[PDB]
Amino acid sequence: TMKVINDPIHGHIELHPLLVRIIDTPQFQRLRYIKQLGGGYYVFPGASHNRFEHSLGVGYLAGCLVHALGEKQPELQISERDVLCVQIAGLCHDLGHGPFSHMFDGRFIPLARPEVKWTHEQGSVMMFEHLINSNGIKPVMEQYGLIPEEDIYFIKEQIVGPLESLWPYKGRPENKSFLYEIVSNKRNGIDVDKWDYFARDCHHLGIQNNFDYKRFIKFARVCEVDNELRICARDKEVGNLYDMFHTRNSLHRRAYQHKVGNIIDTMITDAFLKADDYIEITGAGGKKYRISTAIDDMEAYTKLTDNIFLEILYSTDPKLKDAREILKQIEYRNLFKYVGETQPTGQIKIKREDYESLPKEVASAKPKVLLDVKLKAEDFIVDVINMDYGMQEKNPIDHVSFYCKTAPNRAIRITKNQVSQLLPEKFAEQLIRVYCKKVDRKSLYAARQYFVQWCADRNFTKPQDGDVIAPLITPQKKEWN
Amino acid sequence: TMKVINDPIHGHIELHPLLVRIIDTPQFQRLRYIKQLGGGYYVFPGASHNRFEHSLGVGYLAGCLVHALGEKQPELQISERDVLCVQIAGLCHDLGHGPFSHMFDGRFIPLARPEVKWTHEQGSVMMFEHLINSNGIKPVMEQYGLIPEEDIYFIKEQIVGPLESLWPYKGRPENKSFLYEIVSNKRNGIDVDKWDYFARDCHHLGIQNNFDYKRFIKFARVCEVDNELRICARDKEVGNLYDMFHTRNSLHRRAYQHKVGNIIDTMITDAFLKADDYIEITGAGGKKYRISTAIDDMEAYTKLTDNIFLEILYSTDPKLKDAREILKQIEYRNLFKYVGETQPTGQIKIKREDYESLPKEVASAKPKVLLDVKLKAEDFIVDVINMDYGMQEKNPIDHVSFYCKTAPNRAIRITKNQVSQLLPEKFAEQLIRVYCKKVDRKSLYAARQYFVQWCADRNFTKPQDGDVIAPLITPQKKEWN
Amino acid sequence: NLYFQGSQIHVDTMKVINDPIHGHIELHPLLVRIIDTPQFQRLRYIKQLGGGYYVFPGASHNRFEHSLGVGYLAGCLVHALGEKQPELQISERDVLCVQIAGLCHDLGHGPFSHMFDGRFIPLARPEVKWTHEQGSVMMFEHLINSNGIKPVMEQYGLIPEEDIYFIKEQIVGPLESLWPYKGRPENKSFLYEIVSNKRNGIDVDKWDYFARDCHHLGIQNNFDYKRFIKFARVCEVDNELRICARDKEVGNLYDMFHTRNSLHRRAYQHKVGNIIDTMITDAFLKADDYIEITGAGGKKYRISTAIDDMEAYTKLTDNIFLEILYSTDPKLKDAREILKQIEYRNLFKYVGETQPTGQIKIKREDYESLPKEVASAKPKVLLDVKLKAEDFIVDVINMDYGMQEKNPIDHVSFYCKTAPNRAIRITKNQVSQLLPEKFAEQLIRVYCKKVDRKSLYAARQYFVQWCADRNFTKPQDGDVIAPLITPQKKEWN
Amino acid sequence: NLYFQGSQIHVDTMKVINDPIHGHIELHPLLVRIIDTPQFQRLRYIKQLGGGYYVFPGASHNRFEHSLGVGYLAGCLVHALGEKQPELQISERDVLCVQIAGLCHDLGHGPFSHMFDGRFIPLARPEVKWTHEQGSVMMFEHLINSNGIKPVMEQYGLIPEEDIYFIKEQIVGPLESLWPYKGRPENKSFLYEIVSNKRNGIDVDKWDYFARDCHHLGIQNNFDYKRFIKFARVCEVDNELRICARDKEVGNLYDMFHTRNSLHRRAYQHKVGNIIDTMITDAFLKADDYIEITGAGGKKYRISTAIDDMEAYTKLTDNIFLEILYSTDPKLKDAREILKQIEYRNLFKYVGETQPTGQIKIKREDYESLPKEVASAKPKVLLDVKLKAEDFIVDVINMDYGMQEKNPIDHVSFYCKTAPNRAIRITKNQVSQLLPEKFAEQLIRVYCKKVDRKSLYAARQYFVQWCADRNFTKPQDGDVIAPLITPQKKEWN
Ligand SMILES: Nc1ccn([C@H]2C[C@H](O)[C@@H](COP(=O)(O)OP(=O)(O)OP(=O)(O)O)O2)c(=O)n1
Ligand SMILES: Nc1ccn([C@H]2C[C@H](O)[C@@H](COP(=O)(O)OP(=O)(O)OP(=O)(O)O)O2)c(=O)n1
Ligand SMILES: Nc1ccn([C@H]2C[C@H](O)[C@@H](COP(=O)(O)OP(=O)(O)OP(=O)(O)O)O2)c(=O)n1
Ligand SMILES: [Mg+2]
Ligand SMILES: [Mg+2]
Ligand SMILES: [Mg+2]
Ligand SMILES: [Mg+2]
Repeated sequence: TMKVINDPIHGHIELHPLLVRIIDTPQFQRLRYIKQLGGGYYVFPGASHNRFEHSLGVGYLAGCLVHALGEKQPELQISERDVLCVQIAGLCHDLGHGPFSHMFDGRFIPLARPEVKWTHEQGSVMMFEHLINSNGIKPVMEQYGLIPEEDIYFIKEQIVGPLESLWPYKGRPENKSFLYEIVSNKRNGIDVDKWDYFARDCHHLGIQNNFDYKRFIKFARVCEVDNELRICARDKEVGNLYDMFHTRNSLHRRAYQHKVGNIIDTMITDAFLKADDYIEITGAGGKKYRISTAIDDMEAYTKLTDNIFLEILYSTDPKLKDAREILKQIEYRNLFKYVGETQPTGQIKIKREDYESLPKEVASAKPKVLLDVKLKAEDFIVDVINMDYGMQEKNPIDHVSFYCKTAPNRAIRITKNQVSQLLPEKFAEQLIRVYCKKVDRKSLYAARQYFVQWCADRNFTKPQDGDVIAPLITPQKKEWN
Repeated sequence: TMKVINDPIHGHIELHPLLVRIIDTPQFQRLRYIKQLGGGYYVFPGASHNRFEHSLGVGYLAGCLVHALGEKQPELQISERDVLCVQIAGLCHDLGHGPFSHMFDGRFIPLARPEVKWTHEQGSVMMFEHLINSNGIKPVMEQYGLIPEEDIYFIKEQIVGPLESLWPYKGRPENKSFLYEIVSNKRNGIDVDKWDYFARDCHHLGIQNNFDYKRFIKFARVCEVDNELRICARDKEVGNLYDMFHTRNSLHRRAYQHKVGNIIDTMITDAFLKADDYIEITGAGGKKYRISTAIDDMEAYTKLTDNIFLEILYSTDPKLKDAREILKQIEYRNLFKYVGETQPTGQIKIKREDYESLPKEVASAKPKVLLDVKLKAEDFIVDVINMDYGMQEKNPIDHVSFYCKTAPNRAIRITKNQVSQLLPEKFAEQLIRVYCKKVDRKSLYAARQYFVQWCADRNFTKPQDGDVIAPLITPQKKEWN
Repeated sequence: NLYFQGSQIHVDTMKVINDPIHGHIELHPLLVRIIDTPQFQRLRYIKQLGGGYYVFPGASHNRFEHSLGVGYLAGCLVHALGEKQPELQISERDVLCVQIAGLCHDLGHGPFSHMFDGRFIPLARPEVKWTHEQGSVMMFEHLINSNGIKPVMEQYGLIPEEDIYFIKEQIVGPLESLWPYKGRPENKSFLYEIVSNKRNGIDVDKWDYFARDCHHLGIQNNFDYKRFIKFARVCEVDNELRICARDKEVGNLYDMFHTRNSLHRRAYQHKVGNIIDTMITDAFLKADDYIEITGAGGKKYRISTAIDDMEAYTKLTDNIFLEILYSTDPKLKDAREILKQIEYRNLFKYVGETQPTGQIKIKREDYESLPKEVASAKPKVLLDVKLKAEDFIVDVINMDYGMQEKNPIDHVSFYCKTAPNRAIRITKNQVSQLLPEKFAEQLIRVYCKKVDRKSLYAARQYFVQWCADRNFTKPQDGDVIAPLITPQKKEWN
Repeated sequence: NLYFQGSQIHVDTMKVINDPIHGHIELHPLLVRIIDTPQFQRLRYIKQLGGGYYVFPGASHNRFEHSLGVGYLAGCLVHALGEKQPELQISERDVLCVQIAGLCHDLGHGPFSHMFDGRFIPLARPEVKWTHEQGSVMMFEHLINSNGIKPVMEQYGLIPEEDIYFIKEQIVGPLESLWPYKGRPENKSFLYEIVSNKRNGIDVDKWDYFARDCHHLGIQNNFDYKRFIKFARVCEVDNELRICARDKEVGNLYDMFHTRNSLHRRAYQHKVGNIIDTMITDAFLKADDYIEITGAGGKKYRISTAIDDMEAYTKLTDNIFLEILYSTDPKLKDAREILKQIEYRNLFKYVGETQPTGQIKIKREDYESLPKEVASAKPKVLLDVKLKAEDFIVDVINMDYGMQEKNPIDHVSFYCKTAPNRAIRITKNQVSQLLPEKFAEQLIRVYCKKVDRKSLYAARQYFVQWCADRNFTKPQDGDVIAPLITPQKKEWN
């Protein structure tokens, strides 16, 4: 039997029994113990929500979109099989997230295991495979009209993109291309994943969402673009699409890259790094794994959630003392201190290979200020944050197809010039934040002098509080006045 | 006694008895019969709200802001007298609006009376004067600690700006400069008027508001800028301020300049123009006025509201037949037809003196298309819409002062470069919309050919549906491909 | 231009409209056709809550947008039932007919909605028995005939004669005189329960106004209609196919009627809103001889007679208030003066409220006599003023769960998880002991038309004395407003 | 750096925090100091609604954010009263003390909130009498002492010994044994009514959870606390200064308790949520001998004994669920296995619900005997299975208006517009006949631990037979789940 579930965002949702079967497994239920916004909860007290409820919402919206397209255009031949496969991909897209979500694959794994290249999406494919195999899902799929081998493949492609390096997909053909655009849209980033998190994150954060996904659904059609049937938006809705990406950027700005939230994520990561040699997680065949190696074994990874934070915090093992001590500083709210923020000026980009060298640069600045303290490279954190419209330097709207009232089956393109002169001139930028691990008044004052001097030396933008935090430094640069 | 009133936007609000006294007059109650968004209601069925409830909200928020500043900074010496005067200005700012709000001073009066230069704000001063004088308000003001002559002057200045063409204000001195920034902020447009309408219009329209005025209040301080005490925002809130103006622009884009809403406003205006010789409104000393002359007599103007639409619609006078007939076409939904939209390309600006000449230009275009119909100048409407951040070409954030965490009493400035490269490169633009009054299939097809040809001739932007609506025209211009 | 299975694909793009309550709604072209008429557009000029706007400044909404929402929800419910139970053979014809009934249910409302058929017409024309629902049938008939709707109906698969009849029945109930309906048979009985549910009052009309009124009033709605839809099925009850709720949702259904009663209490029977409605009605009564409204064939009608001619009635909206307010005719001076007192907020003064005590009911035939009773009371208090019958207004308000003395849940059928096609009944005792023991009551409000402090003080003494004489309940503020009166009644102490 | 009247201006910028319910809240530095401790931060790891999250996927919220909201609202109410009535001489010291009590009221909650002191401790330690409120006092004492709070209190004008006492009294009620309080006198009685109102249950704790729980659950709140604040005054009642509501707000107060009862009904006593709480408790019981928690001086405690040591208790949160779930110790296998059944959604099965009929009350001393009664029933039905006492769970749920059998509105004082300083009482009969006639009741839920279809079918027969034998109410689905049983009882027909 279908179940009805009440979600605060979407209201009363129906879950097909096959979905219920997938949901009621250790692999899916695991997402109840992983916070959507990671350390954000320690800044936004409403942000208590977990990946579980987001995944349900994504599964639901994926079904909503596919159904709506099918009802409007029978000629697409969307089957209930297709609907289920998209719902399942929606449900399972986040299965590979680790403790504190983006903290894990964004901060911890790069530091704990530089030799690997890991993403939560790859994790999701592996965990999905593990969910299917450990819980006897294949016969249940068959029972509801799915073809497991083809459809499992299709689901994985929806999650992670083409699985092999020309129509690059095997699970569905070009005439159902639009099905790959629903859960995770690699072409332009317009997908139901965003739609759920905009609404859900806003509801919990206490920030109001200004994007209307239901309007989008109503104005969506499928049209022939090249040899594919693709989702197209109504032409006059282009402004709303630009606003959609604007909203994503505002949420990143206000909430997801919050300067304190990020420093909490940083501190948690430092603690995990201190604990990683001492915490054991039992995986397949009794083998032991670490926090950093649990990603190599889905049975161990199943048991790796936000609970690791509390295992550390409540530990008595002397070997965990350093890790424990960092988490206690989180609790006492003795956090690393924000120094400032700046950006590059020209066409200038900071390369990732250079990130590690930045704290030394800041330490090596020579502010012409008499200081009671001298600071070292290790005292500074330099966070380089890429802010963009989801496709690096590119305008996603250049990869959207539209239709017009007078010819609803004909796909067209719209350029930036055809829309508005008040839109962004660029679609990517970098923010550079600097923090100091020395928290006393005198270290902080010194840190600000080094930071502003560094901005001056590098021809970066003048920090907003520059004249206040470093009055002796800002005059030297008259690009700044 | 104070009254408590329940407003869906702000909840339970307290009204001081002096405010109640002002509210319970014919001059204020009049605002119950004027729609906030004018013709917008005929496109957005939730937009039934009137100026009355908006004015209450503006009065309330003005008090909220002033109170908050005063509680935080006693050194400002904000009195309850000051609070009342700002509330009253907030309440009374909209008293000068006419039938269908912006339709009246935006479309009707310019056409009905080209020789005058009229604004609703000027109207508000005159109506406020009339409210005070007709209802014995001055003694009531005295009773509550106001000084009528000075304070009435102060209120009018808050509404319309400096009354004489150096500190240009008389009602309050430089040390209370911040009081002029509350209701109608002529310096940068950050005021409580916007805050109420964002929230209220969104609530009724079915579009969600993404600006948080309460956060703004919490981060607001008053600091010395030159010799004035001015409102300053916290430095890191600059992004949110840019978003505030972004929200205003989105609302104008989606709702207030809706292409059909505007055409309904246009049609209502045409009807008023047809009726203007025949409708009589009795003013002071029994004198008769017209719709177009009621602005010269506050007693007549008091009786000029949205009711004029229904007076016309329900009239039987043969002399009102033409006017009545236009309104009936609104009811039957036989509206003028949208042809398209375009913009200028270069540094190019369309001057207001040239607006009237544009329909002739469109009619004089020579599309190389065989047409079954020929159209004249009078068949086209050309609407030129200025979209901007409230200060023409200027960036309002260049006229905002900020403070920093480390020095909260020190005002500073922040440039666009110091914020983000993803922000608008320009702050003003023009939209050009064209409509046709001939509604049959063949006229509309012809109208599109003339329109796109005109865009090509003028080097305007390619209409979004250009290739669809005029496939024979778009190839000639290879700036377009 | 495109083909599938060898046949040209036709793209029929529906109109989309954005409603703040229901979001983006699609309107079938037949609905659009009905909507874009003078008869329907008229509802833009009639406030949903009448005088309520003069108390709740958010309540600016008109009947127009409510009607759209009811039309939309009616379609939603019918669709959902049909999707879950194909065996019902709900057709798109049935869906359209229910949507149209939903849209058109309110066509007969007059100026300020319930003020008109609730207060004005009973006073202006005692000999007639008029209801807005009857008005809606007449206006619907007029809308159809004046706008050439019948061919358009045919074009979309409707059978005009049968279906027009069916729509009218949905609006007003059985039109005659055993299955009492002609538009649809017993196997589609559930279709009559969607727009206006005469059996138990569970319908989409309530669902829209709960959500819409709450949105505008600034009171939060606590009923969830979407949950209800999800738990609704059609089951055989007697020889009819009727809508049934899931058994465990019974608590929520009780709560639904609780919500309706709270909204009536807080908002629709607000003591000041009602007095504004009363004053507007008085003004209309003073204007009724002098205002002319042109109807069919140039005939003149009055405010009170416009209900006899749909062409005149089409032009009778909230505008009549402003026509009066802005008039210069000396003969309208009395009417005008009343409306000006509204603007200056010189309203009749609330005196108090009481209720009957026993199984005691105040009969409607006795309402008119109540102000004299109050005036004839003899309070043992030294007063500066003596008040007459004409100085008092006595408003008797029936508050109930929509079916007089009856529990609506006794007329609801339910189904159980284990046997979803079997209808059952649930009694009050099977649910909760914390529920109401009665389902109807009367509130008696008294007001005074003399507004000075002395008259008001006197009015309170007469009022509380009257409550004592009649063995009514002690007013909540009795000891404060009339300390010398309340001791005489020891049932009160 | 700046001066006014010749004295340097000091700028003390408060911390601002954004809460989705209350928006942007300012936190006094003393509050911040209390918040940023292990004892307070602990509340981040305890779900407000316990097992409710496993039914309502939005209910992910923890006690931490609720506590912040209660602290905030307590300050709001006290401030508002003081602004309107300076004569009360509410000081900023009083305000801080009430805020702190608000913040700290929930410090004593254990894993899954009401599951812990409601289900687990009674079962794990029958000899003790434990409440979360007592826990809160102990944890508050521990928070103060471990974090050097007393000097910080002094720094902001508090008198630690008196004020700490006062805070504890606000949390748990009178600490001893006539004015029963020591922290504040009778003229500040109203201060004890803010956080936890022992007299009638109208407090800010409810106001926060109504709004917060509704936000997360996906059920809309219909109570308006801000309206209440606007209509609240302090008046002399006996020799105390007490909070009084405006008279005409009585209906809204009844509605407030109606809302609380609906939330309990829909969400907090959800039949599946409760069974999840039951299963989690069973798992804790099987784990209790094997889990060690280190407390003061290295001493070891168990889940059931951690309440005896605040240092251990600090480390007892919802984490214990995952410790069990992820354990490999063979001795934890039984506990682990129960939690895995939760994950696989192999829950105990709901059988049905009934209530007592007369003035009949089931006594708590008899609860334990009920499963045997059910098992001893003799249904005249042919069954494949026989069930034992241990196969049944019988949950007896007390539903009431917060004061057992009593009407809380009988313990509320009101004021009237004309005499705002005079307290009065309003009886139920003075309000409405549509209100509850009783204010407390018992719901009896039965579940079966045997989950196969045959056992479930059998369980329903035993259950309905038991209801018949005990003259309980007929289950709502009785005729469907047990058609052969319901005819024997003609009180049911
Ligand atoms: N009055 C109620 C009852 C439940 N819920 C929520 C909790 C769940 O997210 C969803 C489904 O709850 P049900 O109680 O309807 O589901 P069950 O599975 O308990 O009922 P059954 O199995 O008997 O259908 O609705 C709700 O919002 N309001
Ligand atoms: N339960 C209620 C009652 C009223 N209102 C609204 C309508 C008004 O906008 C505001 C004030 O209503 P009151 O009924 O409190 O005001 P009155 O002026 O009628 O009461 P009184 O003069 O007796 O104080 O609150 C409300 O939201 N909820
Ligand atoms: N950005 C927008 C634009 C419009 N609307 C609302 C107003 C109407 O209630 C509904 C439909 O508006 P459209 O602008 O889509 O409809 P038109 O009829 O103007 O467009 P067209 O005829 O070109 O499809 O949506 C909205 O909510 N948001
Ligand atoms: Mg269930
Ligand atoms: Mg009043
Ligand atoms: Mg259109
Ligand atoms: Mg900070």
